[PDB]
Amino acid sequence: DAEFRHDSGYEVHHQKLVFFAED
Ligand SMILES: [Cu+2]
Repeated sequence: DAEFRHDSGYEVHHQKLVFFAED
């Protein structure tokens, strides 16, 4: 996501924590 821990570009692609991407 863009909010929980890192970055901006995606509601998925959660590379900082990898486990949740619930879109
Ligand atoms: Cu993310």
